[PDB]
Amino acid sequence: ADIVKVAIEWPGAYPKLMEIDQKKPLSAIIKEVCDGWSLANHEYFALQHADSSNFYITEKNRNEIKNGTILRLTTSPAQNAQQLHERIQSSSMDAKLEALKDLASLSRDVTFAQEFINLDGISLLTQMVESGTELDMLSFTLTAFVELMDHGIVSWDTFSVAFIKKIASFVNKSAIDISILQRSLAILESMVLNSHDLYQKVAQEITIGQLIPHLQGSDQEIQTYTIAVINALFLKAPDERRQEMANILAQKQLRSIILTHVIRAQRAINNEMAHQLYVLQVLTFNLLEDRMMTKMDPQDQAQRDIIFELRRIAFDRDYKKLGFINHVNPAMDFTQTPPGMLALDNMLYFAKHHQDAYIRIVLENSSREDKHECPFGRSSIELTKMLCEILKVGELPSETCNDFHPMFFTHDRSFEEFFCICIQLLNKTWKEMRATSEDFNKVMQVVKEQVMRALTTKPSSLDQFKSKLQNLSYTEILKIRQSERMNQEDFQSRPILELKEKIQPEILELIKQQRLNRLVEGTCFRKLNARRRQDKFWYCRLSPNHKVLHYGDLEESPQGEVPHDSLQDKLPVADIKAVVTGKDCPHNKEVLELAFSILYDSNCQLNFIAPDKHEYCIWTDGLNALLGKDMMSDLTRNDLDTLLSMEIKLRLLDLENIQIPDAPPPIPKEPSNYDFVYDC
Repeated sequence: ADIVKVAIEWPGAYPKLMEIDQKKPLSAIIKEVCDGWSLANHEYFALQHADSSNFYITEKNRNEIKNGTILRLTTSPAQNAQQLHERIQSSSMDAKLEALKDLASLSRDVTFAQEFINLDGISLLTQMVESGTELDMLSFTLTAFVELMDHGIVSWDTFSVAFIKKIASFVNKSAIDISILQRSLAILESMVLNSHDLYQKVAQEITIGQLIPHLQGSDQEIQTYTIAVINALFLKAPDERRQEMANILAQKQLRSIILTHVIRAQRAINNEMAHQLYVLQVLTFNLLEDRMMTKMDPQDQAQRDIIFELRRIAFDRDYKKLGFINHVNPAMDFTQTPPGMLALDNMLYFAKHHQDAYIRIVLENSSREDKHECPFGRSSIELTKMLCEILKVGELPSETCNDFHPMFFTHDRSFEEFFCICIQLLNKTWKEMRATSEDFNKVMQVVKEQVMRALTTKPSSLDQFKSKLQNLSYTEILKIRQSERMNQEDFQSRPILELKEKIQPEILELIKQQRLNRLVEGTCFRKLNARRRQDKFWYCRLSPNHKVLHYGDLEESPQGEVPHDSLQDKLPVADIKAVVTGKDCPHNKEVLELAFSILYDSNCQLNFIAPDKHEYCIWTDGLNALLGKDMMSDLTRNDLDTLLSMEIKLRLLDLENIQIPDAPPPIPKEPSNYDFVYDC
């Protein structure tokens, strides 16, 4: 279709109508136009949309050619450029002002960004910034500047460390408008992301004391900003430096602020922000992996002072009762990270935190010679490390997740709370198991399960999490799972099995109907590299035809829905070829498991992100149905069989409490009496 039909504008006319030969060039038919329009130097005139923000149409944007509207011909983009390189580059508040609002818009332009690099837009801005007499329209300035630096073509150094100090003032100024100082921040943290020196002197441009009130501002956005900022703050430092860093940090009762304006933010937290928080958490955590990484020198004494006086508090070979792995020197076990020194720290923590309950435990099992004393050094390091990994401390997330644990904010060392709670439930369920030293691991394992399933609670409070300790079941859980298993086994009995297979297809069908509903409702989608206020999130709906998806756009937000229609709206469905998952979204890692690329006409396709494995299966399988394909996540089969179960229960009812014929009695010969017996 190397043609496109169009109605066409000009100041002072009616629409020239071009079924542009697309095989005819941009500029060839451009001159066709402009000299069918007397626009001398036809090439001095570029084409955007006549309509909204109207970005020019290049190979890609002319790949972004469409039909059904009218377009904006105007000066060349570099022509436009030098024009503003007059207007904004003039102190003509009219010219600078209007053209500047314009340029702020344009700078979504990355082409003219290249062009304007070449008009040295940045020198212009650095000027208009460092230079405007107590400078609004400069909101446009930064706006542009932003989308430019965004375009990332940008090097960054030209923002001079001195001009950067100008920044440190702009921010150090009366906190500039949400727009203003916010974007300031944004680019700041960016330049941070670029290089060492940048980050360094950024610190040498900032204080936390600065940073603090701004987050104490209520704006979810402003917070989110300086939040991710401080995230980066810890991202780059030297631990040495970064120690003193964290030190002052929490030393601002920091978590209190967290609590009040964020945790106690009823006005919820940008899943953006909240994600940064996910992160922040991770960081705060890994800070300490160091000690989790720090092993031991058993031959040393000072540690032995530590451990003896602890035992002594716990009391006041000589360690045999103390049920380590080793009673001559369990210190070797802590020349092993995980946890190394970490577990010793923890025991000290439960102690000074709960010397009462602490020594209570100490003598609890170190006393019983049944099969239910506890392997103390063993259990200790066990819990320690198992946590760590269940946490995966020392790790680097991605922008992956927007979720967290406020319980770990319900104390600064809210871990050590978790630690001791774990030891509580630990001996507790140990005895719910009345376990013995071997099973321990599995115990731990199930313990992990426990906590996992306890963290399946997505709890909020360590003490709500003790309410969760309550909510626990010792073994009703394995009951639920393997019970579904064994009932499936029973129903597999032959005569029981018979109609199972037969109906199970349309059982699945029912599934598929609901799937139909689902795909019609349509869901959000987190895009890729669509951070920084692009609809990374983007939702969906669908025509009951099922045949043109009517998809949409969203954002990673605090509160609720935001179904704002996008060009991510409409697409004929059955044309679609298929969908892949994971790797073939081809570019953390865990999101691969939620990555899946819907591919259709040859490359017209998209990589894709589900909001959950639920939604993964949801789309995957509903799609399967759309492609007449079978559904996969045997969660779906779980359903099927649940459905199955009671359904055929109905059929057990047909002969309730009547013996199961496994060996089916045959069909005796049909009596030839078609002289029937009784009429009917």
